Amino acid sequence: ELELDEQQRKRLEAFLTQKQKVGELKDDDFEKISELGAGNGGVVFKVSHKPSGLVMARKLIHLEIKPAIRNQIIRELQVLHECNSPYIVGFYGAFYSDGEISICMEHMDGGSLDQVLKKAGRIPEQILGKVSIAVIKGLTYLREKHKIMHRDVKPSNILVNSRGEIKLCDFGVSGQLIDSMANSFVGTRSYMSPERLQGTHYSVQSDIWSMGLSLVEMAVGRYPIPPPDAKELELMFGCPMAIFELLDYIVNEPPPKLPSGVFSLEFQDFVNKCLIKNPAERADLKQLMVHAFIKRSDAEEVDFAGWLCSTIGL
Ligand SMILES: Nc1ncnc2c1ncn2[C@@H]1O[C@H](COP(=O)(O)OP(=O)(O)O)[C@@H](O)[C@H]1O
Ligand SMILES: N#CC(=C(/N)Sc1ccccc1N)/C(C#N)=C(\N)Sc1ccccc1N
Ligand SMILES: [Ca+2]
Ligand SMILES: [Mg+2]
Ligand code: NA
Repeated sequence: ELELDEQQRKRLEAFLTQKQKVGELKDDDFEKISELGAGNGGVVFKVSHKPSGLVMARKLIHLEIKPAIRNQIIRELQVLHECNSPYIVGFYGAFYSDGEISICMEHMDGGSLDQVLKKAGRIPEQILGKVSIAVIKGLTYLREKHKIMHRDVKPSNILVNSRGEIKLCDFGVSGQLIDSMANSFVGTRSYMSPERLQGTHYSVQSDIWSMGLSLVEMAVGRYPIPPPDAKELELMFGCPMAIFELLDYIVNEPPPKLPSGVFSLEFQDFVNKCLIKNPAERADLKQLMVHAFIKRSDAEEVDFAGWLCSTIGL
């Protein structure tokens, strides 16, 4: 099902054509336009590649490591030059300079779903149907073409654009980067699967759980753990916990679920199959792709771009 349609193929070709015109990426060739956001890993800027005139997203990872480590990081990232999917954020290149790695990617003018959610309050089921399709296909592509899993699915890692595209970013492609990064830390574990938090199972199944959790959060307008109360429910639809406590809850308590009545049973069943604690009982990518919720959503003519622009005010 990784077949690309006409419009998708055209967009990929255009991206590659533009990329080919870009030569070696150099620090001084960039002009900052604005700060897109930050993380405990690095900051992200909307920049302009002066020579090509191309607009890009530049992620700066401040690391005073040896000129050796950074070189291994840059090398491992080179693999993204062949990663071309309508569901994965475009890659321009990477380089080091002034004590910090730079990662240049396709700029997504709609921002991340975490940002979109803040403005929306909550995202409509039909809109989440398109998001689900994109995420599954993105995970499928990474697994198939690059034989890897995302490892960090969450709202802030799902980007969208005025073109109506939905793409994944920040997948674990460079083991060294993950290592160098996973040495320090500061990257939420709140969307990690119970098996990963227990150190038992670690596969694509883990990414499916994270997606299911992200879907619930987006549907109800709040991180769903722990579960809301009748009060919240009636408030949300009319109709604190320290990090370490949260992680234990996830591992020990029953998974979150969507409230009844407000969402179709197909959507509820879909997230339920994603949120089964036992990674073996939890649905897999092939099963999700043919799930009734996905089949229905795929056949729905949803103007995602329109809804998005109206919601964030583009
Ligand atoms: N390619 C991009 N286009 C537009 N915005 C982006 C892009 N990449 C990242 N961002 C924004 O920059 C923010 C910071 O990214 P990041 O450093 O990975 O911290 P986070 O854990 O929130 O993802 C993201 O939350 C997202 O809103
Ligand atoms: N490699 C890598 C990236 C990571 N965030 S590493 C990671 C992943 C999952 C869980 C833990 C860790 N530590 C990353 C960065 N920075 C990128 N893939 S850059 C990138 C490259 C092409 C398109 C979009 C993006 N964000
Ligand atoms: Ca410089
Ligand atoms: Mg991110
Ligand atoms: Na600089």
